[PDB]
Amino acid sequence: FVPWFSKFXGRIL
Repeated sequence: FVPWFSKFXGRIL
């Protein structure tokens, strides 16, 4: 869900 989720939850793991 969401493009900014690749920075907010997809950028860590």
